[PDB]
Amino acid sequence: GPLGSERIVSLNGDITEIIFALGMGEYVVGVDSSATYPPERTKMLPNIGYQRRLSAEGILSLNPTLVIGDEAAGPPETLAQIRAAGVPLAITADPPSLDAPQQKIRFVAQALGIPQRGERLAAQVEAEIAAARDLARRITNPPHVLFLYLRGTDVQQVAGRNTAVDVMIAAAGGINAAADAGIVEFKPLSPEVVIAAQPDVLLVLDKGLESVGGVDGLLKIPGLADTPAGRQRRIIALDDLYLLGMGPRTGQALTDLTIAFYDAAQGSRP
Ligand code: HEM
Ligand code: HEM
Ligand SMILES: [Zn+2]
Ligand SMILES: [Zn+2]
Ligand SMILES: [Zn+2]
Ligand SMILES: [Zn+2]
Repeated sequence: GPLGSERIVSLNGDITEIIFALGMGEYVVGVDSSATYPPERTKMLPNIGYQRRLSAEGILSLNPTLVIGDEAAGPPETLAQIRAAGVPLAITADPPSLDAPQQKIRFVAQALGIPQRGERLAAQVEAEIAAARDLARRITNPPHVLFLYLRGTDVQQVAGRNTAVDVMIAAAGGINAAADAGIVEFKPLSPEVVIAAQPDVLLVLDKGLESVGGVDGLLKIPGLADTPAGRQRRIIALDDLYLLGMGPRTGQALTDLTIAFYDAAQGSRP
């Protein structure tokens, strides 16, 4: 008979999104800084710190019955205090792979004792990813795409291979132009990178684009105005959790990218 009441502290924005997508959001009592979806619900919840800089006291003072996160959660010394306090904790992998959404969904569903709801969500996410990949197969002339991580004019980084964004670009039928500059993971933007990449599409984050003054500011960054992207103002700005979370909205984000890439394939050059 007896029913306990679950008090979940979720350590990562993408895990939080998945708890809410499974229908269990009312049991979440604490979230990290990156947990911006669904924004109306997560803005109301106590903050336990950023996912990689978690407060042990911020988590434990919420008296959780369960703490759940994935490999981005840290530091290790905070996880260790959770264990030493005797609070149930589980952590899952989060590889840069189109299999990560399904794996994280099954992980959360099992912890919450709803494996059937989890199979239903994973099957839908996989169907949405399938549909975007089918649209991406229409691209026979794939555009060169450069992802820029921006944090004002001071910080300008490009993402190469072994990143979630690299996986998203390729599955949406685009070419990650950071390979042409040799880039693995995150590396600084440079005159040399821009010459070698000459992207057709500039892919950025919402906040990043705001932090440089919008499209007008971005194209004041040396070299960018004169790329094929810069010339046609072909800038795609997406929310960070949406583009890079590898969560339930992965198929929706792939569809937005591939639609944009298809247009660039037709219109960027000559
Ligand atoms: C692609 C993955 C990443 C995303 C989505 C991301 C996102 C963010 C966001 C949303 C902020 C706060 C808003 C702002 O800066 O205006 C931020 C700040 C920051 N990011 Fe990142 N970032 C990423 C990767 C990195 C990496 C790899 C580093 C370090 C090597 C880094 C270092 C920082 C620092 C130092 C701040 C400023 C913290 C503060 O001022 O309080 N970021 N980032
Ligand atoms: C969905 C993807 C991501 C989102 C939404 C996100 C969000 C944010 C936010 C809001 C901050 C500011 C936190 C603060 O200043 O206290 C931040 C900082 C940071 N992020 Fe991320 N992040 C993401 C992925 C990543 C990745 C992939 C890395 C590294 C590979 C990374 C490493 C960092 C680092 C080093 C900071 C500076 C804060 C610290 O050192 O504790 N993040 N992120
Ligand atoms: Zn339980
Ligand atoms: Zn994650
Ligand atoms: Zn190339
Ligand atoms: Zn859409």
